[PDB]
Amino acid sequence: GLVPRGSHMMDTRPIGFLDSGVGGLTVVCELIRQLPHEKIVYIGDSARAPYGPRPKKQIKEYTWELVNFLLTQNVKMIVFACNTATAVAWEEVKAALDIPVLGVVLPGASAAIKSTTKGQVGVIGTPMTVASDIYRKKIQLLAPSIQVRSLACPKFVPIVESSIAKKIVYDSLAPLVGKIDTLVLGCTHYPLLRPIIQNVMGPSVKLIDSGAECVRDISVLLNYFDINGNYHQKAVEHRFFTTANPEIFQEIASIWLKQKINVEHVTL
Amino acid sequence: MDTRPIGFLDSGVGGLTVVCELIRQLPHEKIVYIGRPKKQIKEYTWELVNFLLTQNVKMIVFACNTATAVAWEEVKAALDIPVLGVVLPGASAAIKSTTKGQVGVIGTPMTVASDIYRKKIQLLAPSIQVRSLACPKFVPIVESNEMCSSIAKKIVYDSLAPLVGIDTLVLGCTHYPLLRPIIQNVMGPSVKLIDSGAECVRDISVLLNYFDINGNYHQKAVEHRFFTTANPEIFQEIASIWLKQKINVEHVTL
Repeated sequence: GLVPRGSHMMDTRPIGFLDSGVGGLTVVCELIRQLPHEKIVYIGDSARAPYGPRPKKQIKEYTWELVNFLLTQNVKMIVFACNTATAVAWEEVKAALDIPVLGVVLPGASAAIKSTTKGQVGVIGTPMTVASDIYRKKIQLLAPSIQVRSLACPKFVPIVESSIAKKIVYDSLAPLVGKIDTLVLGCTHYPLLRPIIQNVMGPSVKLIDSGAECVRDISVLLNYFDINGNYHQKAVEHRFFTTANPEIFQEIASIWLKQKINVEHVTL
Repeated sequence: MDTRPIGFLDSGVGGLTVVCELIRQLPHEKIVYIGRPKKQIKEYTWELVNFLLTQNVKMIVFACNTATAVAWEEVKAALDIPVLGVVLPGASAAIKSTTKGQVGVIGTPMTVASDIYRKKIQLLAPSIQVRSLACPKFVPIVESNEMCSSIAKKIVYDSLAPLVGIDTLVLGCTHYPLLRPIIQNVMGPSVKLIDSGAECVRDISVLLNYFDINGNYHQKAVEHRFFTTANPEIFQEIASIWLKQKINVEHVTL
């Protein structure tokens, strides 16, 4: 990609995102807001969700299909937005690919480590993510002495897709109130409930948005690897794929991205 | 956990300020620090890199700005460990921090002459305006704060006058951050100052995570090593003051 009226060539490839559903779209929203000039290719494998309870073998197998589909789309980078896919095959995919491979869990974990005051970290997410305990594992793999308390908030995802909402958050986070100094939003759906969560936890707790942290890593890594696009070139050629139920996918997508986005249904 | 030290190379001693930034943001990481035509500066840099590699560093940071301009990309393409300079991160921060796209940059005659800052800024964001000033009068002062502020203001302004009245100023020299308060004053309150060294340390964090080479978080690194090819005496005095702790240096002959 030659810069118009310019002299240098800049990468024109898009950044790829894989997920077993629509939650990852919030990481996509963060990308658009921070790096408006970067193209996106999103593949949501809802047809085989939930990944969570399935055997590692299948998860590795499904993840790779998502990876290869992204590669056929000529992506310069791949972002894991699915917690289970990240826990099971993120490591091997990253070691094998020739392009940068990132996840959302890692930067959220790291930011928690760097932001805690007394060493009391909280993690809220889905029963599955809390069940895998992946955030605590990543956090403690780097700083084993950090105390991590993880709580499932099963009413959160439904609320995302009102005074009742307020009550629900207050009751769901109650067990955490006053017991931590840092809280990881361990579900990509939760960034939409941030203001209420901040209100329930009080000003004494710092909120860590894993998706935003991840998007910050993307910015530094694109530059580090010299695959950044022209900063003045607004991007719009965004591709969205799903392996199932495109109707609701477009519903949720159009809403969060605040623009009618077009979803393409595909078969892997 | 990778207990290896992070390496820092410098043509001078100003890079010591990036080290300080490292200590402040990453108290747990150990440090190994060591601090004319092109081909010559290139070779000299390689010798500095060779030294750091014998010290078993897991990463190399170019503190100096002229060294970065001259050999950073060459060394980075040739090593198996991460390598970064301060220019790109300063460049990237200015672009994100710029309001009207009017960015200025001050540094050493050598640094400005290379025009590395406008080049990297425009390389990422081609339509951003960049004004690069020269300040050969700004030499490393140990405790510039001990000098009467009104004296420093006159001297600072005397070099930064042409630039007065750009919306972002990049500190293109590693020891310039020691003169920040004055620079901030002389440049007025509507000029956001960019500290390249500090932006670099923020990048270091991302890359230590990316390459999975973070050190042990539950301890304060206390085994840093400072080397110089020159006057070890003047060096320790400078370093002890900037790091607010009596550090011990070792003279080496490259």
